[PDB]
Amino acid sequence: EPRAYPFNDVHGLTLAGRYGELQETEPVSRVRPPYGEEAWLVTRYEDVRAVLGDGRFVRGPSMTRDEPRTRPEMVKGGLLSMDPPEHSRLRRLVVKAFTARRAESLRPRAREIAHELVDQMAATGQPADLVAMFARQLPVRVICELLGVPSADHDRFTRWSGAFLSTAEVTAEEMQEAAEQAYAYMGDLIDRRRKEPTDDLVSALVQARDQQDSLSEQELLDLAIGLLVAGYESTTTQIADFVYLLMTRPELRRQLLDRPELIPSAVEELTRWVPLGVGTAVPRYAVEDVTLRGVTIRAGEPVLASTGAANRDQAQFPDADRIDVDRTPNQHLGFGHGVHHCLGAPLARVELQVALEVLLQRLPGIRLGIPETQLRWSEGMLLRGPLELPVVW
Amino acid sequence: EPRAYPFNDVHGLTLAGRYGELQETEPVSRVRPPYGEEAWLVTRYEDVRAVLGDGRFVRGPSMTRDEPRTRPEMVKGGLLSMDPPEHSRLRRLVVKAFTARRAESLRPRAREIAHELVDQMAATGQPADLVAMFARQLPVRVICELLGVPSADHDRFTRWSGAFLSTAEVTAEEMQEAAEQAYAYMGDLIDRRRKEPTDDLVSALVQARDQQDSLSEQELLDLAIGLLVAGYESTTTQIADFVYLLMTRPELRRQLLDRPELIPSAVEELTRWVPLGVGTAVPRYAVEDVTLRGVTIRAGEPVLASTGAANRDQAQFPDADRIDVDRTPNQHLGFGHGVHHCLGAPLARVELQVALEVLLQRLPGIRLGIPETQLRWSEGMLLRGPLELPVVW
Ligand SMILES: CC[C@H]1OC(=O)/C=C/[C@H](C)[C@@H](O[C@@H]2O[C@H](C)C[C@H](N(C)C)[C@H]2O)[C@@H](C)C[C@@H](C)C(=O)/C=C/C=C/[C@]1(O)CO[C@@H]1O[C@H](C)[C@@H](O)[C@@H](OC)[C@H]1OC
Ligand SMILES: CC[C@H]1OC(=O)/C=C/[C@H](C)[C@@H](O[C@@H]2O[C@H](C)C[C@H](N(C)C)[C@H]2O)[C@@H](C)C[C@@H](C)C(=O)/C=C/C=C/[C@]1(O)CO[C@@H]1O[C@H](C)[C@@H](O)[C@@H](OC)[C@H]1OC
Ligand code: HEM
Ligand code: HEM
Repeated sequence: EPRAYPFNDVHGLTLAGRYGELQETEPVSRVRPPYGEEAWLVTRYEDVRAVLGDGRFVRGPSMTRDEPRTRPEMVKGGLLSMDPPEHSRLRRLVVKAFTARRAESLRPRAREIAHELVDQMAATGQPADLVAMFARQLPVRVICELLGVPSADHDRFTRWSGAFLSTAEVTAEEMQEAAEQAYAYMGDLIDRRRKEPTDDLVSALVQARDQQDSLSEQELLDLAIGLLVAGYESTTTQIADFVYLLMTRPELRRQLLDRPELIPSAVEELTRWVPLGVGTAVPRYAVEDVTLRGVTIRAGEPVLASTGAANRDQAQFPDADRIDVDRTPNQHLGFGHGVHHCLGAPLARVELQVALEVLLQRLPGIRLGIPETQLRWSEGMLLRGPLELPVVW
Repeated sequence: EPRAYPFNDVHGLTLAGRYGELQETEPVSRVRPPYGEEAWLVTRYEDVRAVLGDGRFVRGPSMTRDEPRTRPEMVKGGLLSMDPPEHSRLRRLVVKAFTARRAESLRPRAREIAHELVDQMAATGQPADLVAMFARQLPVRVICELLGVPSADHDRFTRWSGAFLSTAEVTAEEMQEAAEQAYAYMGDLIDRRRKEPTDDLVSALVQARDQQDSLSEQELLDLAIGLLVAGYESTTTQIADFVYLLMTRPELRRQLLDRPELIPSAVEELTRWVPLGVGTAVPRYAVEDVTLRGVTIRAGEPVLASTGAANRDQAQFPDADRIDVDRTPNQHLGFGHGVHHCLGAPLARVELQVALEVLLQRLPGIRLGIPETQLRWSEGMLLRGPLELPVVW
C-alpha cells in the first residue's frame, strides 16, 4: 500500500511523472524505500521548505534508526546528522572562517585549474572523457586550494577522495586505508597551520572564535575532512550534469555562448531544474505530532522532503519544467534550506560558474562523441549523473 | 545541428521530457540515429497517425537504404518491409485465415497455458523469475497453438524461438542452426496440413483464397515463421512491462483485483502508456516531396514516427502521463495504424488480458522480490523491459 520509492529512474535526469501527480493529489504520502523504514514523502515546494526550516524536524534519530535509504549501508555522522544546539555551534564557527568572500577569492585559481584540465584533454586528443578528466578533477582540487593543501599533494588527495565516491569500485579495506591516510595527512596539516598560520581555510578554522568557543582538535579534523567529502561528489556530479545538458539541449548552449554574462543566472536555473538526487533530502524525524497540510506526522516518523520535486513545483515556478536561464525570482531548494543549508554553496556556485565559463571558452563546439543510447549512467543510487562523457569538439 | 536520437534510455520505461518539448515547439525535427542516415523525427499524435496512414510514406527503400536504427546490423524483409500492391495481396490472404474470431477462440487455451506456467513457477519456490518462467513462455506457446504445432513440440519450439530474441546470448552459428531447424520443422508441418487439413491457422493459410489467388509454398513458410517472431518478443516484453507496472503501482493493482472486468480496458490504457520502443516505428520514406506541419520532407528522406510520444501527447489524451484504466476514448497507436497495423493485435489483446487475469487470479499478492532500484533492464536496444523480474507472493 505505500508506493515503492524512489520514483526517479537513475538512467538520466528526467523528473519522474509521479511527482506531478502527487503534487496535485497527495502532496504528503507513504512510500516504501529499498532499505529502512516506511516514510512520509513531501513534494510541494511550500511543504519541503517548511519541513527543512522547521526545528520540529530533526536529524538526530538518524544515529540509531533504520533509515529510509537506497543502499544497504548506513552513512552516519558529520554535520548533517547533528541537531541544534551542537550543530549550531560548529556551523557558527565554520561559517565565520568559510565566508562568501573567501569563496569568491578562489575564482582566479579555479579558472586556472579548469584551464589546465582542458589542456590535458586537448593533449590526449578526442574523444576525451569529460567525467574522468575534468568533472572528477576540478572540485577536489578547488577544495584542496580552499583548505590550503600544498598543490604538490593535490594528485594524491584526488586519489584518496576518489575512494569515498558512491561510484567507486574499491574494497572496504582499500577505502579504510584511504580514510586513515587522508585523516593522518590532515591532522598533520592542521598541526602545521596551528604553529605557522597562512591565509588558507584550515588556518582560519584553527583560529576562529565565537563568543568564547573554538573548534577542538578532533572537530577541526572531522570538519576539514567532511568539507572535502561534502564538497567533492555533489559538485562533480552537477558539473557532469550541466555539461551533459549543454551538449543535449542546443538552445541552452547557444544562449550561453551568445551571452556568457548569463552563466551565474544559468547556474541557479540549472541547480533548480536538475533533480540531482535519486530520492529526497536525508530523512527528518518529527520531534512531536505535527500536522502538515491536513496529514498528521506522529512523533518519531521519518519525513523524506524532495527538493527535486519541490524545485519543479508549478505552484512555485511558473512553467516549472522549462529551463529559463533568465528566470527571476529563483528561490530554489537545490542547496537546501534552514539550519542545514549547504555551507559550501558560495564556493559551489563559483565552481559551477567557472566550469561552464571555461568549457564554453575552450571547447565551444563540445558535444557527445557517442550516441545517447550508449551513455553509461551511475548506479551509485544517491545522485544521478553519467559515469563517462566522451566528448568531441 | 540534428539532435542525437533516441532520447530514451533503455533501462526503464521513462518517457524522455524532450518529446513533450518537441511536441510543443518543433513537432517535426532533424535527428541523428546511432547507425544509418539522418532523418525526420515526428512526435505529435495527429502527425504520427497521418504518417502511418498515408500512402505517400512507403517501406520498400528499407531493403536497400542505410536505415536509421539503434543496432549495427539491419533486420530487413518480412511483411513490414513491403508496399502495396505485393503487401496488400499477402495481408489480405493472412487476415482471411487469421480472424478476430480465431483469436478469441484461443482465450480458453491461453488461460490453460497460463495456469500451467503459474504452477511450474510456484514449484521452483520463491522468489521466481517472472520473465523466464512466465513472460517468455506464454506468447510463444500460444503462437504455437495458433499455428497448430502439436503440443509435444512446444518446448523445442520455444528453445528455437529463443535464439531470435534481441536479448539472446547466442552465437551466429547457434542462431543459424535454430533458424534452419525452425524452417525445416515449419516446412514439414505445412506439407502435413496440406495433405490433411485441421482447424488450425497453418491449415487456414494453405486453404485461403482471394479473387482466385492463394499463398505459395515459400510465402506460407515465411508468413508462418514471420508470425512466430513478430508475435513473440513484443508480447513477452509487454507482459513483463505490464506486470512490472502492476507490482509498482498499488492503486492500479488494487483496482484490477477489485474489478477484474476492468482488465480489457487496462490492457488498452497500458498499451497506450508504455513507451515500449527505445525509438520510433521503423522508418517510412516519402515517395515525393511532402509538407508535414509546414516542413518540407523531400522524396526519399527517412521519417521516424514515434508512437511512444504520440500515445503520450497532451493534445490527444487529457492528462497523458497518467495511467487511468477507465480512459475513454483511447484511440492509441501502440498497435500501429494504416496498412501495416499489427495483424496480431486481436490475439495480443487476448494474451495480455489472459496474462493479467490469471496472474492476479492466482497470485493476488505478487510483488517484487528485490528493490525496484535493483532490477536489471534489457539492452537489446529495440524494446524496453526487464531482463528478470524476481517475484514473491
Ligand atoms: C553522494 C554524496 C555522498 O556520498 C555518500 O554518502 C558516500 C557513499 C559511499 C558509497 C559509502 O561507501 C560505501 O560503504 C559501504 C559500506 C561499502 C561500499 N563499497 C566499499 C563496496 C562503499 O563504497 C560511504 C560509507 C563512504 C564513506 C567514505 C563516507 O562516509 C562518504 C560520505 C560522503 C557522503 C556524500 O559525499 C555527501 O552526502 C550527501 O550530501 C548530500 C548533499 C545530501 O543531500 C545527501 O545526498 C544524497 C548525502 O548523501 C547520503
Ligand atoms: C524487437 C522485435 C523484433 O526483433 C528483432 O528485430 C531482433 C533482432 C535481433 C537483435 C537480431 O539478432 C542479432 O543479429 C546480429 C547480427 C547478431 C546478434 N548476436 C548473434 C550477437 C543477434 O542477436 C536479428 C538479426 C535476429 C534475427 C533472427 C531476426 O531476423 C529477428 C527478427 C525479429 C524481429 C522482431 O522479433 C519483430 O519485428 C519483425 O521484423 C520483421 C523484419 C518484420 O517483417 C515484422 O515481422 C512481420 C516485425 O514484427 C512486426
Ligand atoms: C553542486 C554542488 C552542491 C550541491 C548541489 C549541494 C547541495 C547540498 C544540500 C541540498 C545540502 C543540505 C542537505 C539536507 O539538508 O539534507 C547540503 C549541505 C552541506 N554541504 Fe553542499 N552542495 C554542493 C556543494 C558543496 C561544497 C563545495 C561543499 C564544501 C566546500 C559543501 C558542503 C556541505 C556541508 C558540510 C553540508 C552539511 C551542512 C549542515 O549540515 O549544516 N557542499 N549541500
Ligand atoms: C503486445 C504485443 C504486440 C505489440 C505491442 C505489437 C505492435 C505492433 C505494431 C506497433 C506494429 C506496426 C509496426 C509499424 O507499422 O512499423 C505491428 C506489426 C505487426 N505485428 Fe504486432 N504487436 C504485438 C503482437 C503481435 C502478435 C501476437 C503477432 C502475431 C500473431 C503480431 C504480428 C504482426 C505482424 C505480422 C506485423 C507486420 C504487419 C504488416 O507489416 O502488415 N504482432 N505490431
